[PDB]
Amino acid sequence: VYLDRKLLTLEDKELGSGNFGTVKKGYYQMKKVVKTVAVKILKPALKDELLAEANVMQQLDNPYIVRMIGICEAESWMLVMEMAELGPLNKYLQQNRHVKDKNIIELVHQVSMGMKYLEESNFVHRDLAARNVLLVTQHYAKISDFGLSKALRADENYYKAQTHKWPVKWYAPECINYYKFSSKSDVWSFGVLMWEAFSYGQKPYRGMKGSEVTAMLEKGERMGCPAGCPREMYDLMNLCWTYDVENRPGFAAVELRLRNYYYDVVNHH
Ligand SMILES: Cn1ccc2c(-c3nc4c(-n5cc(N[C@@H]6CCOC[C@@H]6N)cn5)ccnc4[nH]3)cccc21
Repeated sequence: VYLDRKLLTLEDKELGSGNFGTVKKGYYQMKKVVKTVAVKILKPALKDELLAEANVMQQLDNPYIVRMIGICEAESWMLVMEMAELGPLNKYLQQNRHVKDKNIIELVHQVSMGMKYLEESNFVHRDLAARNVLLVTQHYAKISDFGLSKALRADENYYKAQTHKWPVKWYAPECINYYKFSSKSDVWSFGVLMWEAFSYGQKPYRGMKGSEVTAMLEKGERMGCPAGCPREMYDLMNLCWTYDVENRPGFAAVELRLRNYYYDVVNHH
């Protein structure tokens, strides 16, 4: 869990940043090999958030979730993860506009497999967006960014937030109206992630305020079908955006629909 600072080498340049601080590339020296790593470096509330994020990630073991190597307390608090070299999914698709439809289905199906595992494990992600999916290769995606994640109580199917910055354009109506977060609210966010991927990393609800997004959803309106997106995939996005939590599908149903459609496209090609 606790790593040795003497075995960690950090690069000067930063990969990216957030409200927590920066993300940098590094190397962790093992006995016979060296591990390339991605490190979150903090800029009392942020320290507690990083320790809680590390506590969630250490409990997870799935091919489609980023692996945490450990934590280190040096000049600042650090969260060390296994490196996914190609970076965030939204940026990759903005820079590689020729990625084929079959390849987009493959990647979003991998995200649904990671989420099916998280649902089975009774954890809620609470920040599922394309910026938080990292690419190992052009054909292998992993979920990261567990800073808002929660382990559900044994007697409850949801997490209740006490006081509302939130990524509002990815949040379900019950999150906004009742501050209730469940695996089904993560399904709503997964629908927005699908729209971002098929739109090659474009931002959802372009040019709209948070209050204007609420009014749109209340009228029963939803974002349109991205250019070149198959009807079957747009139908699935719309099912993820079921207003009533009770009638919205869970990740077992979403993953099965994606798996069957992916195989249909593979065997047709
Ligand atoms: C531009 N850029 C931004 C990141 C990145 C990387 C890269 N980040 C990695 C990473 N994590 C990055 C975050 N949080 C950041 C916050 C800023 O927005 C993007 C992410 N959501 C959490 N885990 C885990 C494992 N491997 C990673 N590899 C590689 C190459 C380029 C990169």
